Amino acid sequence: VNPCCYYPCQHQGICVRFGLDRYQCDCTRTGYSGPNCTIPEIWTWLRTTLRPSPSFIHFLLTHGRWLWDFVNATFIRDTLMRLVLTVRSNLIPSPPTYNIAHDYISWESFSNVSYYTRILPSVPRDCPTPMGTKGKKQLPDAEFLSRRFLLRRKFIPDPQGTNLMFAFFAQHFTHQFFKTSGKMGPGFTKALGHGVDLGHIYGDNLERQYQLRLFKDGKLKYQMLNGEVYPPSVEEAPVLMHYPRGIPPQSQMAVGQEVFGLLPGLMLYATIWLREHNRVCDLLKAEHPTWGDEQLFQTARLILIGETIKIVIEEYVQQLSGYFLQLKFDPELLFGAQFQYRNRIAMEFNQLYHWHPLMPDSFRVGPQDYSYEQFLFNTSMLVDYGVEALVDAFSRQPAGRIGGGRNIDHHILHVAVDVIKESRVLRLQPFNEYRKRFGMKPYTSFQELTGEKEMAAELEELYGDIDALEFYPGLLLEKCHPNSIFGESMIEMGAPFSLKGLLGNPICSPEYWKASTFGGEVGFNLVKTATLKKLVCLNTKTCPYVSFHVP
Amino acid sequence: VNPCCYYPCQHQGICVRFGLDRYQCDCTRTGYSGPNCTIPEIWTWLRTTLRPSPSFIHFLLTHGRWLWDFVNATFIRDTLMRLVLTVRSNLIPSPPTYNIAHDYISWESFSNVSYYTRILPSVPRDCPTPMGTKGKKQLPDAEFLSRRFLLRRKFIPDPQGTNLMFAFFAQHFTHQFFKTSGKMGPGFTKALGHGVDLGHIYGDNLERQYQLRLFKDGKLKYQMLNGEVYPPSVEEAPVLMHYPRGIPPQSQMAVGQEVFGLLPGLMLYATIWLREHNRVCDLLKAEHPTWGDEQLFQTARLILIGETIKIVIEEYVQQLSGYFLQLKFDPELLFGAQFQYRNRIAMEFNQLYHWHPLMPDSFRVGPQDYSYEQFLFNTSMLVDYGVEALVDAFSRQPAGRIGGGRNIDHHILHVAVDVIKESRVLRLQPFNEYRKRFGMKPYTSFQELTGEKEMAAELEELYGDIDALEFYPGLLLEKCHPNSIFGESMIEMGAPFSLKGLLGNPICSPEYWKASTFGGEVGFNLVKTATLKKLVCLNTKTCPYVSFHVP
Ligand code: HEM
Ligand code: HEM
Ligand SMILES: CCCCCCCCO[C@@H]1O[C@H](CO)[C@@H](O)[C@H](O)[C@H]1O
Ligand SMILES: CCCCCCCCO[C@@H]1O[C@H](CO)[C@@H](O)[C@H](O)[C@H]1O
Ligand SMILES: CCCCCCCCO[C@@H]1O[C@H](CO)[C@@H](O)[C@H](O)[C@H]1O
Ligand SMILES: CCCOc1ccc(CC(=O)O)cc1Cl
Ligand SMILES: CCCOc1ccc(CC(=O)O)cc1Cl
Repeated sequence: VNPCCYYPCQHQGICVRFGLDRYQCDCTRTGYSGPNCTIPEIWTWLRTTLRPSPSFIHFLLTHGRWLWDFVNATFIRDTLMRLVLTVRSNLIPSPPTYNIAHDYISWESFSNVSYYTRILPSVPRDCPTPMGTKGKKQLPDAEFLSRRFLLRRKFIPDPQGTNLMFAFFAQHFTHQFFKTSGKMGPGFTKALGHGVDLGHIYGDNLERQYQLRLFKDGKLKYQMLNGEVYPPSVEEAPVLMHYPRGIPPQSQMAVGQEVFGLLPGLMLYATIWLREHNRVCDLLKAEHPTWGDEQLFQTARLILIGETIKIVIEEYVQQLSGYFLQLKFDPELLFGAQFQYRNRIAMEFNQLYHWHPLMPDSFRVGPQDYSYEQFLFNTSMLVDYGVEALVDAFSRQPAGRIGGGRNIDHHILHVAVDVIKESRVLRLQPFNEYRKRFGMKPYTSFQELTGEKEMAAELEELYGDIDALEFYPGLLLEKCHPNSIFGESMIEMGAPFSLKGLLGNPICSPEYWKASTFGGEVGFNLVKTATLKKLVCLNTKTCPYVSFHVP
Repeated sequence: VNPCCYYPCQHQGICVRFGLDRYQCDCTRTGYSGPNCTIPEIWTWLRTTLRPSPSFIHFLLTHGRWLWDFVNATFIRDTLMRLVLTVRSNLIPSPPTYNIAHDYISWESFSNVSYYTRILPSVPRDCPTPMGTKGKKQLPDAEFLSRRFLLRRKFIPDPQGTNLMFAFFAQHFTHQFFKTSGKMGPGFTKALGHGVDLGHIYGDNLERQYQLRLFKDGKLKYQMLNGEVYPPSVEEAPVLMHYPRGIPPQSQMAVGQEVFGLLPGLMLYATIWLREHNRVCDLLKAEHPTWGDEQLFQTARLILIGETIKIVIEEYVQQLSGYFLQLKFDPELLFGAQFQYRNRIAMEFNQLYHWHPLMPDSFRVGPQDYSYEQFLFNTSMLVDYGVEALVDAFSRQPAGRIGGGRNIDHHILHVAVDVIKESRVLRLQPFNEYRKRFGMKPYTSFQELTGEKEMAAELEELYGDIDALEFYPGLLLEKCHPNSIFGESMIEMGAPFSLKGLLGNPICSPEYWKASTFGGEVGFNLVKTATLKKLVCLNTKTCPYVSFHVP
């Protein structure tokens, strides 16, 4: 059999086929040597034996508030943040490596941004089993697997107090870089840009952008409804939007991310950010009476890109992490480091971010309780209630726990089933192999994975070997940290993808991170002091309860 | 008047318009402060008062051969190459900054690779004069300027011994990253890739590449003639090639760069590299019998990119510099440095690279002497003589001196005329402003620029002021170093663009610079030991005199 099917090469070593049946591991710069890159160098050895486990660090970071407050007020905050940023980031290859067509480095893979990249090469097509060498010749029925371990029975709230405001931000935010192409197939994205470029607000292509712009004062087109500002209709902004046949254009809003009409939650943020852009335009014009529409537009976009990163690191991730350490967004922390300011979305990162357990059984707005059939394509909810009302509602309703299993509402369970099926098409390597790729020891049994016995026994019977457990199912079934939203894998595997994506942005480079880039001191401060509360309230008639945490 | 027309900000400070008539300079990280970034910080002052002049370092590098022979044999060689690589590179913005549409940082300028980038922004369209503030309301007639100062009268050979083998290499090589879009206009390129991607061999788009590929053994299509290997015909590889109307497809050669059929010298190199790609494929298959066509092709491509960068630094640039220091291509030299492995072609680099003075009065091949009329669209010379014969001839014929003036053959003088006109459309800033941006003191007069008085006087009368002198004319009229091919500006401005262009390629990054990237140790050595002599002679029946220097 093909030797690489055994994943012989350890610690990021590269398996290459030589001759008709041999293989070799390129252990270059892995910190190890030997046939499979297992013989540790002196510093490699010290580092791995002195490194406390993920569980222990997580414990340190969620205990001793008093000590953390003291630390957050010192330069240590800067030391630890830079540490998190660099260590977390070094786990992501930059420039990118493989894609769905090349399980090896190639010029096509480096230049062709229509491909998602991947961290581990696919499971070779000629391996004994679908997962490589372990498990059964046939994987568990995707739908049965989902109905048995992911379907929600009783709604489980997130112990960390995460609300729907956070849940919709996450969806809205990620859909600017997760845009799998239906015509091209799995492993392909339309989200060229591969990151926080705000394409979900300005469009992922120029012509779409243009149809969305006013071309006056650098602003975005809009319409007034009830004396409030909302994205324009597809009639004033002839842009492709995905709405069910039978809905008139005069009821379809145009936003840049064609799929946003599918949820009031998504169109809410589309509205909020649109209002913020035009607001920033007004501020720039006061400072620069000589500027034209283009410069105003471009500069506001850079500012909004900055605000988003600021808000994602300091509030979004802060809420997710649960850390007592006050995370900080400051590009300077990396100026003395070796870091590439480029980013490429990975298919694994896409899989990992399918956080459907967050959605509730129904959507409570005031005393009214809306069902999925009343929420999904409602093109009038947003305008009926307005921004303040929905923000207050979503900020008050608790979202579901992500990890732990059995927590995805039946209405959207089909999404999980399809993620599992796509994983097999993409031939994603086993969960334990990804565990290793991110610094963890593989699980030695299902009972070790879940913190229990019943599910474990049933998973063991279906998969046959813990080494056959798949990527996505692994993330969602792994036991959660104490009172956390998900397990360690989600953190240890997602932190690297996230942070590299936030800081590996051109505006974070020494060349771009200057006040001139944002129109001056005033534009720069909008980025440096951006807040979820200001994003909403500086754009609404009244200020509601706004937060990523339930009250 | 627009205050920025005075180019008030120094040392890379960014001029920004504020209010109705004010301006401010963003001196962030320039090493200076004050309204125009002219008040140095203590260290900035030490560094600039200790830095010897460009003419001095040039001197130290072109003297004391004895001394350099020991240096090149020790780690000092590396220490210096790194020093050159980093200091030269830091003068090039990365990520890129402005483009023909935006004289300011923008997401569109960063994401849109159809635009050439630019180092200095354009002269604001609302300035008193075309160059900003100095000179006459109208610039000298491009053709007049060309006839008077760039037209050849008597062939001036390159004192450094450069031959036509070098000239044609330079043309072949650069036309892979210099491909101005006729349909889109100046400031636009079709050579996405922006660097050494070998698109002039494989094509600048996938479909062209697919039409050029054999899809067997990862090889490129070809045809046999006189028992020799040449590029296929357009009838066998249906690709758009620019040939005079009337030449049927059966008689065209398909190569990657549509414009190459227009010169035997160009198609010569197209032939050599084609034979090299297919040769490398053979070596690869021997090593990896289990590989398919895709991986053989891709890996072969990466190896050629490496060879190209290798030969360009160690032989090409060595020839140009005339340094006693032996330049070295070793990506590891920057592994400890802060370097961005990306590159974006600048319009200035395009202009600067117009080295038409290199071309002779005619092309001698054996006892025969061909004229431009016989050379330019000759569709049989390459095959009539074959690779070896032409290489021998081109390696023996001297090329013209680039700098000094009056040395462009009348047959191609029109390129220079249009180059100057494009410059005014691109609104390139004055030569002196570029001298500064690249670390040199501006010229205080035309007599200082030229090393004489005759041309200096005529130039002064035409331009009126030294500060009105345009980019390209400045480069070609500047007094040349002793027995050099061109002036110091050509080096001080070209070096940063070149070196950044060579090392700012993903294959030179830690993630790619591994043996596995090139199919193993064998592939990695083809790159590490690449040579002009080997590039020719390992793909020809006999080995002729091959070199960038005349015998
Ligand atoms: C009303 C609740 C939601 C519904 C109805 C929904 C529906 C969908 C659907 C239909 C797809 C494509 C499915 C397919 O092709 O089979 C999808 C993809 C996805 N969803 Fe959701 N989703 C919801 C909430 C969320 C949330 C809260 C997140 C968390 C960030 C999320 C993240 C994703 C991601 C990352 C993808 C894949 C992106 C891509 O490749 O284009 N979804 N969702
Ligand atoms: C018989 C010899 C040559 C001929 C007939 C020739 C002809 C041309 C022509 C017709 C153009 C485009 C002119 C226009 O649009 O007005 C051009 C552009 C150019 N040539 Fe040459 N050339 C020759 C040799 C060279 C050499 C030796 C070099 C040095 C590397 C060179 C570098 C360039 C560059 C950099 C451009 C601009 C590229 C672009 O923007 O696409 N040329 N040449
Ligand atoms: C001074 C401290 C010494 C600690 C001893 C560590 C020894 C590491 O030993 C290594 O373990 C790997 C996994 O079992 C093997 O694959 C390697 O071949 C082996 O050398
Ligand atoms: C208490 C101080 C905490 C500093 C934060 C360290 C940054 C997080 O570091 C992470 O630790 C994990 C556990 O060992 C590793 O598996 C990850 O690869 C590493 O990036
Ligand atoms: C003998 C030691 C040689 C060291 C090589 C230095 C690399 C060349 O360095 C160059 O020097 C010029 C003159 O000061 C500067 O104007 C350029 O910006 C700089 O890149
Ligand atoms: C996809 C979700 C991203 O989640 C995270 C990103 C970063 C950190 C902080 C760290 O430990 O480095 C924590 C979490 Cl949970
Ligand atoms: C214009 C073409 C490029 O020319 C050069 C590039 C690099 C170097 C070496 C150095 O940095 O000094 C010298 C020359 Cl002439």
